[PDB]
Amino acid sequence: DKIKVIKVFEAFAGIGSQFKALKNIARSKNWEIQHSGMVEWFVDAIVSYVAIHSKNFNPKIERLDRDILSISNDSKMPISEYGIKKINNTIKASYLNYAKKHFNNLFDIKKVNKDNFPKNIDIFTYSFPCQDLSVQGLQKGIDKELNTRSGLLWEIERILEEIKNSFSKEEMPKYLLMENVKNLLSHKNKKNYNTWLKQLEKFGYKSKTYLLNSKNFDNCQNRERVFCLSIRDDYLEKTGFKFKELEKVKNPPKKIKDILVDSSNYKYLNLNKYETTTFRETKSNIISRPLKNYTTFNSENYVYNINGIGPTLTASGANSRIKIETQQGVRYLTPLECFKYMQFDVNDFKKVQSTNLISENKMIYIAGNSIPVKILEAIFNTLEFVNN
DNA sequence: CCACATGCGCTGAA
DNA sequence: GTTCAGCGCATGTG
Ligand SMILES: Nc1ncnc2c1ncn2[C@@H]1O[C@H](CSCC[C@H](N)C(=O)O)[C@@H](O)[C@H]1O
Repeated sequence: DKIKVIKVFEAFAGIGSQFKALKNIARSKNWEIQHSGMVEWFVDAIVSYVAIHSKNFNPKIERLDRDILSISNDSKMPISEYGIKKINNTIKASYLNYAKKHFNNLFDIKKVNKDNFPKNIDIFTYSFPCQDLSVQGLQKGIDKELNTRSGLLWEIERILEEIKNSFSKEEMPKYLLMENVKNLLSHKNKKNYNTWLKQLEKFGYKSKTYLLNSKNFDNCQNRERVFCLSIRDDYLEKTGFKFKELEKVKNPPKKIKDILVDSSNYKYLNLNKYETTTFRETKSNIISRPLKNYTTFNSENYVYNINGIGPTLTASGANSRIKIETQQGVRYLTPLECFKYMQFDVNDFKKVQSTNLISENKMIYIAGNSIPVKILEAIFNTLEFVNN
């Protein structure tokens, strides 16, 4: 029939917001979504990716595949030979083995080359690390010389350069999608970002940059992210694809209240010691009030009203600990609620929870690293493919 | 200079 | 090596 098979390759895959968004819109597009491959080295993300996206996977105690050597328990550092031994002969090893075998996980982007990068990819995503780009962090940036984690962007450059020479034009990925944080468009980062856009044109791609807020895509979260959607020059001509004006999109509001889960056994914060003020609403529809003498870290010092939207969920720190005011008291958004906040489903969260391998704080960590799924649904909805 | 808005962060002690 | 409570300022707009 006219079912189009869509082969997706996810670099820096995390828990697969990209794959989730494609499977969500697939039926409406008459698409069949297929794993071409992925690159993710973070043990908790990989386990969780498998939990969320597997069909009929049955975990068991297994030896770790002998070439699974570049993986990380914290997402920043490679695991030692000893840490690898500790994963060997466990249920967790089976998740890592399954990711390799069934999802074609290549684990470490540095280990990706023209000899293992799949041909004929329809959608190639690269949500590269934001650490050195985020305004919340130290802003070391992405200068090539510095070899930073956000600088792993230049590994994507390497890969494209390599495959350009060995692949036919038609074997090159059809669509590319970058995601990163808003500070990528800062004055200090523009030089590097512009250098990247010029390389993409060098590689035969036509691109558009979008700065999109999750709050405009049916979410109760202020989260501004930069996307660079690219289309291969010739495929643009063959399809007649045109870039949509996604920055003009505004959907109906959603409030924090709309995703909250009722419980009788929540832990409430004792804030009796701290002076406070009326709630105040900013232009963005964040309704918040400060806690005085709480900490010296600004972003930690706010309680949010559930009748507005909330702040960007971060993996760690202040914005991973989102305090909301409810009738029963002030509490943090829970891991379930953080999954819902990134527009994953309750069933997605239950699958990760049921693995019994991911702590509550690690579940928030991987949610905070992710992308709100309906932003991606909106972007992927604009894509065109040539009829079979 | 100011007031305001906002953050897929970092790390050392236990 | 883990883990997370305690910790600040960058990058804006007006
Ligand atoms: N050398 C490397 N190889 C593969 N993955 C890497 C890497 N360095 C960092 N990463 C991963 O890149 C990710 C950036 S966050 C991306 C999250 C993803 N878009 C999602 O849906 O959740 C992190 O999960 C981090 O573990």
